[PDB]
Amino acid sequence: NKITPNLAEFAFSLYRQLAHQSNSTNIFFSPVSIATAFAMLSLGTKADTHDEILEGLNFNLTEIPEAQIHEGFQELLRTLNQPDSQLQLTTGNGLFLSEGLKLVDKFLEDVKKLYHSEAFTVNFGDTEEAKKQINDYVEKGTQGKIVDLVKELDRDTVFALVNYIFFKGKWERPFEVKDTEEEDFHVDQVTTVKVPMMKRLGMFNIQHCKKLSSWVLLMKYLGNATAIFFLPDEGKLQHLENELTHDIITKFLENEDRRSASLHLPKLSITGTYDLKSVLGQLGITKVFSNGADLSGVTEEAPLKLSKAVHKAVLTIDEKGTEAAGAMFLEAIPMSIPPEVKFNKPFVFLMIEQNTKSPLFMGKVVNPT
Repeated sequence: NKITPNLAEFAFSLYRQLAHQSNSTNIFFSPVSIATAFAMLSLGTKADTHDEILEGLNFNLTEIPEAQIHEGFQELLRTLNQPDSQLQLTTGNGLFLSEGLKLVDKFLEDVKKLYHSEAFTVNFGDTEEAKKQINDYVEKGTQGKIVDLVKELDRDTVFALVNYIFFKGKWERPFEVKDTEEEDFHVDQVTTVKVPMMKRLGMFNIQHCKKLSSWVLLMKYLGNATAIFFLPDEGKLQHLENELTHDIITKFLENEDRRSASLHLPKLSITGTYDLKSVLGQLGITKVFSNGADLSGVTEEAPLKLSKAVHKAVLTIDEKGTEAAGAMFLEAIPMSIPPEVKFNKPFVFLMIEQNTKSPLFMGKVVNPT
């Protein structure tokens, strides 16, 4: 995809942002879900307010036509929402606008038609009930997985954006539960803690990278995704975080080589929850959240600003998803001593849609608890 390099660059910006804020908590977010929400939003905006958003998503508006961007996001939305896709991604972007406002039809159309997004009317005069309508939405669309997403609305809120994403993948090549057991996870280098730790010996797209100073593992999910894990050498977390590029990731996905390895990989559920007004602000998207906002593509006559924008991402990794799949491969593993590669200290990861090379998720597990 044309916009893929822009999203990769955006993923990286947002990550480095969040990694600098705090090195102690697990990062998890969807670049592609945040980027798409805000691209959609840009359709309601004009002038500087508009230009800030697409620049803040890493587009050079002096180099790439706006249509090419919007074409880019839609071809993406059509790869992750298709019928016979077995990703079991569940994602949503809900727009909550004050009832009382005169909304502008073409926004609501395009949003709904083009960006498969949902827009709703709410009485922001009742602030608790507004949170509760918002949360009920997320809750139903995630069939109970994300509860109480919004905790606080500002006094004068007349517009809220909520963007959610939940992923539980099935591995093309699965782990045996029977082999899952408690094991150490090094949080410090004198400090350890027990987690459940999947294990398999078999043939993996795994290799050590000199320049990144990290082991690099690629595992494919049923449907159209591939997960990449980075295990930094001792002392090289920050170096790895510094040195990651779209070019290096593309390198790795092209390679299909496989070698024998005993793989130890943690079974986890992780979330990250982010105030996007705060986070995207530090990336240069401020006007849309401010009284200066130009949202006249959304409502023509009243002032409008986005008072609230929240992203939640949830990931479950385990041995494997469904109960069956009518299928069984046989790998050929050499009878030689395999490298034992344990994801038993902090590591970085990305999930990539295979068709587009776009960065579905990116994250860092510091502590599986």
